Amino acid sequence: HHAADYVLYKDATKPVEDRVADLLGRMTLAEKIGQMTQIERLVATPDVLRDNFIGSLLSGGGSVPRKGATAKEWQDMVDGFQKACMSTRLGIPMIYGIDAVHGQNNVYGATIFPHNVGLGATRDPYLVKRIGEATALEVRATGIQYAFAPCIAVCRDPRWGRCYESYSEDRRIVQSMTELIPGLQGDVPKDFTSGMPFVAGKNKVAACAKHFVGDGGTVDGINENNTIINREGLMNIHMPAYKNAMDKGVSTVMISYSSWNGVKMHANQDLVTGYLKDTLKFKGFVISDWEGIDRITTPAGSDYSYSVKASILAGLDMIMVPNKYQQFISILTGHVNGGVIPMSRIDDAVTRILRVKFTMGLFENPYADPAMAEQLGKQEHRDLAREAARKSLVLLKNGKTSTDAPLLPLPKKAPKILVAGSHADNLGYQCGGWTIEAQGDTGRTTVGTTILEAVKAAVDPSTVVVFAENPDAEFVKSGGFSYAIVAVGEHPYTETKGDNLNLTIPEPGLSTVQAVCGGVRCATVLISGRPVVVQPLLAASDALVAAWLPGSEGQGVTDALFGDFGFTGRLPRTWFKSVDQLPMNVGDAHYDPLFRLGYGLTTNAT
Ligand SMILES: CO[C@@H]1O[C@H](CS[C@@H]2O[C@H](CO)[C@@H](O)[C@H](O)[C@H]2O)[C@@H](O)[C@H](O)[C@H]1O
Repeated sequence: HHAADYVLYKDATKPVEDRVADLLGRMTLAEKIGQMTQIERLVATPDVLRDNFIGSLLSGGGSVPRKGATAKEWQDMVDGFQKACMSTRLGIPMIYGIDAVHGQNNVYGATIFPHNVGLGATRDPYLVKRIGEATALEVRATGIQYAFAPCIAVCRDPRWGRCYESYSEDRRIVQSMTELIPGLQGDVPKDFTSGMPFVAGKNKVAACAKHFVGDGGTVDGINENNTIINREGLMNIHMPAYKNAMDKGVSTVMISYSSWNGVKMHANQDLVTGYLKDTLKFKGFVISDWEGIDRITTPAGSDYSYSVKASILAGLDMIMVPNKYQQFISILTGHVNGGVIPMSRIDDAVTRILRVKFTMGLFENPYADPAMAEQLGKQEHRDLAREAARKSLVLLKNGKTSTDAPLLPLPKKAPKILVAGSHADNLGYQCGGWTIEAQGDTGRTTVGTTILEAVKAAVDPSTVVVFAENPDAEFVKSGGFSYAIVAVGEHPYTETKGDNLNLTIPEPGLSTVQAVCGGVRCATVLISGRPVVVQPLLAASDALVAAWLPGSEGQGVTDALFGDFGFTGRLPRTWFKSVDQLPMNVGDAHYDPLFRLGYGLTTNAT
């Protein structure tokens, strides 16, 4: 179609499939295997990206150009990498991926939304869609086009260190929250074929349904372990939300480190090719987890030649290497050269990668938009996060006896009030994991409002607010306080570091609640990624709120405490009496919860 040096794949007016086929048919083996290779920014240079025809980059948790980097610094980094990729013979743009799983959370100044478990407590799929929309804008503010979200794990045991990344133990809730996908990517058109990838354009991002499949079903909640369940249970609990994701055009799917009945997901041809591709008709690309292919073997990495063979034959399309690209490319090239992996398999992987890139507009807008930088941390997005935080809160108790005056909502005007606890003024703790670092961190790690700051912003000017992190009983009795707000809970974690067999919060936590509540009426705000042993906290407290990991906008907490809005959140998970009961989920035979899934007290707004 017209000029003498015309190249069909570069023509934006042509159908995606025609562009894919046109480009595929010109590519060398090295160019093909390049597309299948994703590397860490930490090992990328312009020559590396050119010379190896690299298809994708990522930032793993905490992989940042520098601490405190501006949106523009991120854009310039991504563009620098893209410039090298566009300078190859075929000029295939790279796609840059990142864990934007509760906002653009590796980035300083990014709006941090509540983690998934709290979003499940909202029962508000449209809220979650709007969070996807806002997150896409903040990811594109940093020049990034691809988010490794949503985690649609159905966490069946809260001892798992990633349970907070699951909307619920009930697959129906997880299914409802797949609305994140069209928020991130845009709504699919009227006549859309389930399983096709979709991204609307340069103001949206490619999404990733992860981790396929049964990541939330592992024995004793051990991260990356074995999920022992028959096909019927796999298909009834862990699979359904993947079909919803297909219906909404999710662009990519990431494979789980976990195994199903002893078979590594990263080597499972029956599930990856037979089910996801051949039965659900998924036409986007399948990506490994981080060194996921390495971990097929025991020990990990002990037969990388086998890792590459098993994974690519299983049907994986792009490998998150993420460091040893030379070895990955060398081994896969050798396998193809020796007939161990057929060209049909390579061509399928590349067809899928290119399909996603053409569909999302990446060949038309390979570079960042500097006018998008100002989307980072935008007040409109913080207002949305604040709404979500407030809606996520589950009121578990509001009075020690049925005859007591309800403590909540608290009055904004009082002569003197106490704010206490390890989690009352610690932004990192209220954000939890996947915030600035993978494991999260402590203290003022980004821009936000702590619970203490939110209290001070809310109360009448005449109200004196005293902070004490861990006051003793005498301090509280002597203080002339009208009431106290005390916040305690879990420290930030992810993955295996979060795996926890006892689920009791660190001290001082309980001891501070006991000291405060022993001296004055108290509302305890429990910050956690999951249910934790709570009877002792309940016994001490007049009121208690499960606030989960509410993110940067602590005013969400105080919006409910002071009655600007009523409490509406409902448990998205069973609250156990004892860890000895676990696993224990709604619908089980022996179901003996402290609080059943769906439980939540309410209040009315003042
Ligand atoms: C800094 O990168 C590494 O992060 C991983 C987290 S594990 C794996 O990582 C993917 C890419 O960030 C995620 O999309 C996926 O959900 C995770 O399962 C960790 O293993 C390393 O500690 C860390 O260096």
